Amino acid sequence: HHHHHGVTGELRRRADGIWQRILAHPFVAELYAGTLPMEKFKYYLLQDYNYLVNFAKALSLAASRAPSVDLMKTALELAYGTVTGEMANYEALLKEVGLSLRDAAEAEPNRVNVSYMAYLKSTCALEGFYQCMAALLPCFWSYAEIAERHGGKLRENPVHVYKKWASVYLSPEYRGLVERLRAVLDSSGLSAEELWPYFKEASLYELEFWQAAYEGH
Amino acid sequence: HHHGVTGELRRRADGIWQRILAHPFVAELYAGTLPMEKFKYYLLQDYNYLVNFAKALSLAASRAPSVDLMKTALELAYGTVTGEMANYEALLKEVGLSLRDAAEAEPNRVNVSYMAYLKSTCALEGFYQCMAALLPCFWSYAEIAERHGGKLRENPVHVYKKWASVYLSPEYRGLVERLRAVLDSSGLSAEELWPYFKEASLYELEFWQAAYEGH
Amino acid sequence: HHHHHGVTGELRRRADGIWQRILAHPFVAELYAGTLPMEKFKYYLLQDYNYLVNFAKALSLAASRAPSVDLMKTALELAYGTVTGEMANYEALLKEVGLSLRDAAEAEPNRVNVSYMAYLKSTCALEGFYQCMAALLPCFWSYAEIAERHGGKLRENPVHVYKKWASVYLSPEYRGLVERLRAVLDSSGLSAEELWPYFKEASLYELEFWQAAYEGH
Amino acid sequence: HGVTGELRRRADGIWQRILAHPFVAELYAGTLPMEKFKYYLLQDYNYLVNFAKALSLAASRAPSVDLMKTALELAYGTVTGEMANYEALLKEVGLSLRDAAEAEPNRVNVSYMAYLKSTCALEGFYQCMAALLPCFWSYAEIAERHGGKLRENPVHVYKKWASVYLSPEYRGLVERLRAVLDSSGLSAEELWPYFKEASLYELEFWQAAYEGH
Ligand SMILES: Cc1ncc(CO)c(N)n1
Ligand SMILES: Cc1ncc(CO)c(N)n1
Ligand SMILES: Cc1ncc(CO)c(N)n1
Ligand SMILES: Cc1ncc(CO)c(N)n1
Repeated sequence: HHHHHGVTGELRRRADGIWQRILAHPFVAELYAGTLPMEKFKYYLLQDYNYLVNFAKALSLAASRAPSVDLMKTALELAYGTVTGEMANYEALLKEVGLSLRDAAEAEPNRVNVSYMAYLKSTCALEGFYQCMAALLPCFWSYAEIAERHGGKLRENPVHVYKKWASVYLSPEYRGLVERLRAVLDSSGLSAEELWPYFKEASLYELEFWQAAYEGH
Repeated sequence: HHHGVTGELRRRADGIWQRILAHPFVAELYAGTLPMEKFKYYLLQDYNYLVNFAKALSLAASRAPSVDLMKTALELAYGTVTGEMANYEALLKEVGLSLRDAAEAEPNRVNVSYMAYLKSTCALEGFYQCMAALLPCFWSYAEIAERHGGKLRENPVHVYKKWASVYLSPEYRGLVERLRAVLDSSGLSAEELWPYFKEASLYELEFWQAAYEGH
Repeated sequence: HHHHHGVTGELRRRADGIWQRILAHPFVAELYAGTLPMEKFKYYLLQDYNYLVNFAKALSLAASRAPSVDLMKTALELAYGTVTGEMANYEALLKEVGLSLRDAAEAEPNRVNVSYMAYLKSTCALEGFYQCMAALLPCFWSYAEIAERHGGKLRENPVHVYKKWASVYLSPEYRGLVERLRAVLDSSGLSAEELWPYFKEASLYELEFWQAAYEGH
Repeated sequence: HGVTGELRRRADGIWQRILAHPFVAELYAGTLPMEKFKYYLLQDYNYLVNFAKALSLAASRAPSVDLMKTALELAYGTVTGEMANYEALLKEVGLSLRDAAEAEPNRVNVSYMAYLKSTCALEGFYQCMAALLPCFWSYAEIAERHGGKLRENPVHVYKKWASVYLSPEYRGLVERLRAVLDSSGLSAEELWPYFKEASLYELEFWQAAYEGH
């Protein structure tokens, strides 16, 4: 309840309907429980890796237009940090699961992936810096909160790769990317209302992305 | 209309295009049986589209690899403010909707996605790849007209007929024709351009469906 | 006197130092007087078409993120109304002087040209829409004011091409362009201070451009 | 040896002027007046910010995941490497980040920053890299040439400034950027105009910093 401090708290609360569906999504619950079929995870990894590449490009775009040096530093940190944290982890997860980077490059993105990646890049290439951040926040934050909610099931999760995947989102370093991004938005000088459309769309794509990964769309 | 790279693209997208061509929204629209509320809903959505479409052409224009290609991109763009957009401005007014209503209409999810796809592409990808993403949007509407044009003669609704007149017009067809020749002169293969032509085509299908369900 | 009004008037008056140097530049005075050596004009035409081409692209970029349909409609007009006007005539100015569009494509831009074109494109790709307009205004406005100042010497100007060149910048269609550009900025709600850096740099480039054209750089 | 070697050789006339520039020679020797260094730090810090933005743009358009990573590592390594140093240098010399934000860029700086951002937002990825290479590489080579004068350079800040360009980590950014270009699939000739313009700006930038513009 105390995360509901400022602008970003307001945004999170407005998206509660969406986020509760994300938090309660069967893909998520199964993944953390250890019951998710490995083929679905494989399919998810292929899709999500492509999303991360394009997510890094989106951060790059936002960085190209940061209204201050510090803000530019934050976006770059989020971008290199995405390559150095998540993507490195994914690269290793693919390898352990018998998928190559070439397989990744050859995996066709599903429709939601195309649309979501498009939305983030479009926004980050054309909208105000803080609007971009608002569009990028749900991606970062939802994954942390998902972890914060289903973390307990990991101790009973028999699958090693699912646990390794989840470890990033429980890590203080990842929660710090989240905290840092929220701090940027809470001090942006802009209202929750101005930021809402961006935060909302991205949140809706996060829900469709999990669904798409669940039904191997 | 199957003689070069764009013909190759069209034929590879046949599965998708046939679904578009046979979509109930389209058939009803040309037949004159489409409920006015669905048309209104469609007009609101499509304006936001066209505005963003214009921006996409602008972006593509911004890095045409030749003056000619830029001049082209740029015409299609301005010609989208005074060509399709002008028309739509009237069509709305006749239906009792203001530009303000247009500005206030929330785009549906497909519209957001599609607009994002075109702008994203046009801001980032090679000029020809952008054109390949933009072609289905232009061409499908011409072909839709080429297919359902006959029903207009029996179509009792004036606004639907006025809407359709643009896509039957030689000026629109020529636009389409020129756009193809740009691509067919690109010197790139179909498979290089396929992904872009495909996605856009898929969006066109989802757009009609979204307009049909009042999404 | 009545170009003293609002934000753009403020900008003009701050750039007075720079603008008076432009308005009194020998290239300009000789061009209107009819004394400018044809070779310098030819050189100028080669450079300036490359400019106009890139100017068009810059408008296109600004258009790409106009914050309103009206503002966008404008940008798009200038960008196309630059292929349609200025660029169209220039094509005739060159043909008359025995230079082809191919010659234009092959003319290497001088360093100022490169720099200026880069500045406009860079700005229009990255900066706020109004900031872009502020960068673009000097280019438009200086040429009108140059005409407003040296227009009288045209009746005594024996060179037809120079007079044809000048006719655009005396035309109500061009002068109005400037008027609309100014009103766009004057209604922005942005201060002079915020727009100054962009107006200034462009103005400095206009001065260097004339100098470069004068010395055959 | 490869495409980038070809580029360097073609720009030899320009680079020898950069390598022999009095600003550079004085900076490494320790004879550069502190006011000129201060003036340079203000200008160059602004340049590095915009240089990072340029790399960001080029990254947004990398034709491969790996290429996107390289640009990203260059951009971020520019923040955490060179920019962090300049921040320490500015502070040690009594200049704030605010002073930096308020410093008006000189004409060459505006033009050079514009060139890089223009290119990186609109040209092919490898053309961008060709535009960015001279910036990175010239500084390494300058260091490679004037490094010896440092041992006896009495000025600490000049030495600290130079330390980055002698460092294996900075040379690695350079080597990695060359390798990207050497295997780009493109000719020296296609890349030349970009490498050249940047090189010419590097020379004007030093001159501008020397004359206090
Ligand atoms: C679709 C998606 N959203 C968010 C994340 C976490 O940044 C991810 N890896 N993938
Ligand atoms: C969605 C859509 N596609 C194409 C056109 C015609 O360019 C249009 N008006 N709307
Ligand atoms: C350099 C220059 N500036 C302005 C104009 C007028 O837009 C022009 N034609 N050339
Ligand atoms: C002007 C300039 N060129 C190159 C470097 C090295 O990246 C720098 N810091 N500044």
